[PDB]
Amino acid sequence: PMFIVNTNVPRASVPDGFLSELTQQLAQATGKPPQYIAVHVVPDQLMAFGGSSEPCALCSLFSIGKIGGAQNRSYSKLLCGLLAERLRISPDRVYINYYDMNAANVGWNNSTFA
Amino acid sequence: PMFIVNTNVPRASVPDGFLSELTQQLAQATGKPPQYIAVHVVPDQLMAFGGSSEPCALCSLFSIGKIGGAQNRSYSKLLCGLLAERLRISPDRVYINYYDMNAANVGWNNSTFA
Amino acid sequence: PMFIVNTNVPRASVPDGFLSELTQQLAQATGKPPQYIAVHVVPDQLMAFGGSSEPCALCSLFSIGKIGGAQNRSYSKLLCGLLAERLRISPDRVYINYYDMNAANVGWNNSTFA
Repeated sequence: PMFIVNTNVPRASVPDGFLSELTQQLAQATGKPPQYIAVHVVPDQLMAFGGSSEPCALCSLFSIGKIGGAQNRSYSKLLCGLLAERLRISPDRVYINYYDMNAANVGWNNSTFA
Repeated sequence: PMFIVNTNVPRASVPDGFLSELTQQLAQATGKPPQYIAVHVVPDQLMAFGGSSEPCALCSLFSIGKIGGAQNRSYSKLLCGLLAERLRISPDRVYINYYDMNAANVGWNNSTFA
Repeated sequence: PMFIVNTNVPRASVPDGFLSELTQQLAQATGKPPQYIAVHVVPDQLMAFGGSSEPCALCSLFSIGKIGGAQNRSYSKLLCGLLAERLRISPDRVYINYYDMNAANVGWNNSTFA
């Protein structure tokens, strides 16, 4: 799985340990081993949410399966919880685009996951 | 909706009020309230278009519906127009990826839009 | 085609000529004219792969067609090879999301490719 968070929160406001916490919690949420979880945080971004510049986040979660209505609600509760607790972003200023990737459409290690 | 613009144009060349203009024009174009429009501008990027490092942009527009053949032509005229007028990027050096997101695949406020 | 590479490798470790090499190699691999190939490299990123902050890359390849099982395996060998040779990133620390874009969902030059 691959999780990306783009935010206007400054780099100094991203706590130590955050990439590991994301890795750990996404391994548990997705059921996939942490060795397969990739995380990316992009602070200090020029962005607006609903016409204003209070803390916000625009995010992506890609997974080969483990994507669906109930699962995505669960992911959103987890991820908005983490962004609120750790980056002080209001859950109503977070968007997460979920993608169910076909194994043949994910490259890794000179091949794909097909 | 979520609009992202990645460009090699420098930060100083992004006019004050550009995010607000994108928010307002996208609210009008998509018919969605401005409260639900998110915009993200990423200047100073290491990118090339056709092998050239002249000004260019690589963009994304995500919407839950309001995506289709004719609507995307209209969005492209609008957004290439704004990038030309405000960032001096030639329309033929802009790509915009359009995505028609399923409501169940968009997280927000600890849940999804489903 | 549009190729994006996000990496924790520092900017100084991205060799001169890299965007041109990516453009040229992707033109040959995809069969598309180099005029239509866009490339974007984002170094210095805060990211982890498998919980580790050793060199890694999270990438995207978009194309209108020329995406599929065998083609994507071939792209992955090419792109992992270039990232290993030029950025010293292990192929097993690269993820590439492949996207087969509908021509109607790609804006360019004030319209779409439909």
